Amino acid sequence: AGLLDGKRILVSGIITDSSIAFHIARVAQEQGAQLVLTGFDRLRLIQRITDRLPAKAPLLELDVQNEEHLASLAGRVTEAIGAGNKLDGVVHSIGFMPQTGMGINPFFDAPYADVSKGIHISAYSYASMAKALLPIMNPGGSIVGMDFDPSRAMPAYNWMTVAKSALESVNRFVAREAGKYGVRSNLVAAGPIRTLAMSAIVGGALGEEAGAQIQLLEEGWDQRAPIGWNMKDATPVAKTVCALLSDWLPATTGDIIYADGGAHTQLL
Amino acid sequence: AGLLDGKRILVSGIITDSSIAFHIARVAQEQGAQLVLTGFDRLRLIQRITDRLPAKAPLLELDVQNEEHLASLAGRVTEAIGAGNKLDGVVHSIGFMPQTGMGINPFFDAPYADVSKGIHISAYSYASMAKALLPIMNPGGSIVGMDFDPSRAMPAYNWMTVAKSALESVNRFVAREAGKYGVRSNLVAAGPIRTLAMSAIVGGALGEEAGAQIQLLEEGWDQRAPIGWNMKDATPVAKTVCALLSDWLPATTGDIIYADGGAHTQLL
Ligand SMILES: NC(=O)c1ccc[n+]([C@@H]2O[C@H](COP(=O)([O-])OP(=O)(O)OC[C@H]3O[C@@H](n4cnc5c(N)ncnc54)[C@H](O)[C@@H]3O)[C@@H](O)[C@H]2O)c1
Ligand SMILES: NC(=O)c1ccc[n+]([C@@H]2O[C@H](COP(=O)([O-])OP(=O)(O)OC[C@H]3O[C@@H](n4cnc5c(N)ncnc54)[C@H](O)[C@@H]3O)[C@@H](O)[C@H]2O)c1
Repeated sequence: AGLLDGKRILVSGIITDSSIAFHIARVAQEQGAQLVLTGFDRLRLIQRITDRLPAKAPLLELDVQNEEHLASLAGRVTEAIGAGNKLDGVVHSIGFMPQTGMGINPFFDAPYADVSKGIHISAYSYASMAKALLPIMNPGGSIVGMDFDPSRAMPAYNWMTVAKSALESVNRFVAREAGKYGVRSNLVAAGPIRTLAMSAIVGGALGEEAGAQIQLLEEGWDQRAPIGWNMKDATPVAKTVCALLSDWLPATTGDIIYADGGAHTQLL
Repeated sequence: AGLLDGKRILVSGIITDSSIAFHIARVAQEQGAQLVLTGFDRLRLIQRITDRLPAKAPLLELDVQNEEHLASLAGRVTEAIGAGNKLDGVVHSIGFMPQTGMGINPFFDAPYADVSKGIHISAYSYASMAKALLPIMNPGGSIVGMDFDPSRAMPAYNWMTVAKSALESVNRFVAREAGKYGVRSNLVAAGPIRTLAMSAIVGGALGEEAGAQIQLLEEGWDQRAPIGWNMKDATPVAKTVCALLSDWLPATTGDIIYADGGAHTQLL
């Protein structure tokens, strides 16, 4: 087969080989997709990493907070997939929040600026990628972003939770605009995954207490999941994003798909 | 009686005599509350207006985006309610979004800056008022903000809907912090009210199309409300905020109370 046979998907947000984008990309490729990657600030590093990928892919630099990068994106993508072709899928796997809006530092103490940097990169950027790529997408195209159920407060993820609730609200508006092009836009809500970043944190980088709390959120997750939750295998999330990028979920947009072991549907 | 007998509530967000804060304030007063008001930029105007209020109240200037105003707030409030006393309620009835993130101008075209100004004043400010006043609140105190169900996209309210979803997420975090002081924090989701601002808009200030859309959202509202919805009487919203400020809803925080005629519970 190739669930994504002959499709053209752009993928963003690869840093290390434990980035969730990294896995989405790998599975996408085993699934016949043909990619184009974007990276942020360590390009040679992302470059080196991305080679272990099952197959080659052009890599474009893109700082989601950069006007030009954005203005030039579609141009650059077409040079690479080559003129005459369009995108079938776009993945927004990116996000960020200053240390101050998140860890240990109390909720009221994060200054708006940091918080705004956060919302800029984490939520607003979904809109900007859309606006930039939509003109080059085929109908039936699919835009997907990564979420973390912000629907109930929790410790430590402070303002980042605020930025995900804002992201979920942007998705519904992006869905309205994308539909005029025949394109879907949805999010995926993942359970906690031991990414590099997370590791450092349960490892005590945002402070001891923050770490202990995450660590506990993490264990509550697998207890509650009727099918369990393994924080060290991003696989089950990759596959979902893949399902969404394909043609099998054709009537769903401005929506959230929970890839979290069923944890959110159980109280305890 | 005096539902709010001998309570001390601070009230913000009065501009004209059609501001929702204006009514909350009036009903609060008929209910025995003793207020302190904050105003923004037209102080003499707010001053003049506030005199028609059923009773006198000190007015303090406060631009929610001003570090000092904020640092000095509690000082100023105590000078006025007078040393030895504390606040029992605080009302956040304020909000704003640049013309560019809202009306007619397409969703993707609002620049982050305007959008950020919006989120600053509209959502983040709930956190900052909290942080500023909590140290002076009595236990059993109640903080309340005004919401507009952002839970499903709609036309024209573009980024302002995004800012309300972010507000609802902040409320849950403010609720976590307030509880350590014995204080509740909730929001109120109102139906559309013919405030000055709104008028101008259904009147075609944000463009014709924006106006026509609101106008229709407005009429869908009363059809759906099993008990109807009158956009020209803010009364039923005042009363609710009042219920929340009192002691009759003592076990509810980080929550949303719908004061919207029951519209949100019906499909059509
Ligand atoms: N790890 C989790 O437990 C978890 C759970 C659910 C959802 N998510 C989301 O998955 C997404 C990917 O996170 P990850 O956990 O794989 O982390 P990750 O740290 O590997 O990747 C996040 C990406 O954001 C990029 N970034 C920061 N600023 C940027 C900018 N200006 N322009 C472009 N890229 C920028 C980084 O290069 C990085 O590739 C995030 O949105 C995260 O919120 C993660
Ligand atoms: N009118 C509606 O149909 C409707 C519906 C539901 C919820 N709400 C909310 O009710 C709240 C009050 O709105 P209103 O409709 O009564 O409008 P209004 O325009 O009379 O008042 C909003 C207030 O925001 C203040 N403002 C702007 N920037 C400020 C700043 N930097 N510092 C302090 N104040 C600032 C203004 O002075 C004004 O008093 C808003 O949050 C609005 O979103 C309104």
